[PDB]
Amino acid sequence: REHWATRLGLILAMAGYAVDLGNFLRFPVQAAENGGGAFMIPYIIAFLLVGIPLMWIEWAMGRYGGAQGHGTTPAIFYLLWRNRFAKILGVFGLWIPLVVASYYVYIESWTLGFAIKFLVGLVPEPPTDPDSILRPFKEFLYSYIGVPKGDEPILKPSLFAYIVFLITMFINVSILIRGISKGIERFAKIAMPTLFILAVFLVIRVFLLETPNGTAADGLNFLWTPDFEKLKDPGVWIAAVGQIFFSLGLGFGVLITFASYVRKDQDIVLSGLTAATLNEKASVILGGSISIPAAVAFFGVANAVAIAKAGAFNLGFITLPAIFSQTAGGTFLGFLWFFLLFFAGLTSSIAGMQGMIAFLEDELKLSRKHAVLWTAAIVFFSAHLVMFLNKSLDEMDFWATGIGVVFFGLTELIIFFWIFGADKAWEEINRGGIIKVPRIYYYVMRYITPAFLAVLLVVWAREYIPKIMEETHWTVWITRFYIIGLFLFLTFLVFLAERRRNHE
Ligand SMILES: CN(C)CCCN1c2ccccc2CCc2ccc(Cl)cc21
Ligand code: NA
Ligand code: NA
Repeated sequence: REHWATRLGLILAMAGYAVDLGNFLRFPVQAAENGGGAFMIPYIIAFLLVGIPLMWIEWAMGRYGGAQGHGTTPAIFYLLWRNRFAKILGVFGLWIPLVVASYYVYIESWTLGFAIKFLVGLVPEPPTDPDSILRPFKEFLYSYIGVPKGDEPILKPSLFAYIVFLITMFINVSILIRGISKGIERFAKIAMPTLFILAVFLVIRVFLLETPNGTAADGLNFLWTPDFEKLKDPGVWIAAVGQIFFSLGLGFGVLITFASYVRKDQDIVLSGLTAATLNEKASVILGGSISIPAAVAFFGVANAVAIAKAGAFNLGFITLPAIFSQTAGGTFLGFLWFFLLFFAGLTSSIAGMQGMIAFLEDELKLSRKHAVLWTAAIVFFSAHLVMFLNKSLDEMDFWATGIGVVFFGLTELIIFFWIFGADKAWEEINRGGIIKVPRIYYYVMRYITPAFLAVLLVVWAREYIPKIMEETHWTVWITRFYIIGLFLFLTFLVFLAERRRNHE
């Protein structure tokens, strides 16, 4: 089996995964909408009671199975719980990231496209007035995505977008085909620094942004000024518990699969705690000092509310480009911004797509090459649904993430800590650890953590399930029909896996 070459490269791959566009975009938005500085209170809390424990747990389940030559949750869940239902419940941890990758790699391509489009100077140039600057970059984005001009639920992306996508894929395979050490880790050693460099440089430039409407200081102020009145709202406490899940990226089986390339007795307690610290430092410091300040700097603090309600997506592909088109030589900032996001995704997309490669390697005994190419073929195929069918993207994200984090996460907990046994698990977590997990985390892992996930499951099931189930168009069934067909397919490979093992 393959293994990590360096302790650093491990943390950098892990942090490479965890570090998102979400750090630079989703995280700052969630803050401003839910108390600003006050959002840190429920955020830090859920970071200790939920994010930190589960992190160790996925890491633990990973190494526990990874020693036994099994990186995927179909196998691992069978080892923690030797049941027929455990393999099935484990299929999700192979189904969840595959579905997400069916659109993430595509979204990742946009950045590369936009980066190229911004580098060569092929960008809209306005014209004064806010809508008279945003609309050119609002339409620029729609041409790339291929947003429908008719009632039809049919996207028609530009030929260039498609080409960049293939290129983007080709980039992913290029790193993936070189294994864990000479590929992901080797790249994580290059990407993570390159990422930090761009972040700071942007942050610096952003702080030097002065417009008639305001300054960057006004953005940091608005963002970090704590409105505690919103902490009374349960919705803030929920949006917090989820945001951490999203930022750390738990409940996708990726941490598990990654931690399955960790040797049997190498530390996972501190290693994970470090990668987790890197991601969150990146969010609050870097990410929360580029977008929101630059937005507030240009559109005043008056629109700082309206900007936040405009969704993170707009801020990154419409608002921030349109802002850069006005600054001194900002066509290069556009290139720097997008290329920053490109890597942020590229360090993650290679990570998530490894879970499938590992499955074919471990269970179906495929070479790394074949496991890589076939996985690329599956993701490339599915992506056409997201590329061409409208709102297919959102449907995939809704199910794979919305459910996949809340359901599979609480599944990882009960299987490893309640079924496999708390004590046997607690030792499996602390084992090899340079430091030891505090004794109090035993109660958090066993009672407090699943208490939160449980409350989270209930609130989610009431609010989000009746919405997508009726009010939506009929083409959502096509997306549903497809993603269901994937789970049924992975059920068949899991079946083929166990039938190949009884023979030998
Ligand atoms: C930067 N990260 C948060 C790591 C996850 C990125 N990501 C993702 C992003 C948004 C929502 C769900 C998921 C699911 C995990 C997963 C799995 C494979 C890939 Cl190719 C990306 C991917
Ligand atoms: Na993150
Ligand atoms: Na990343």
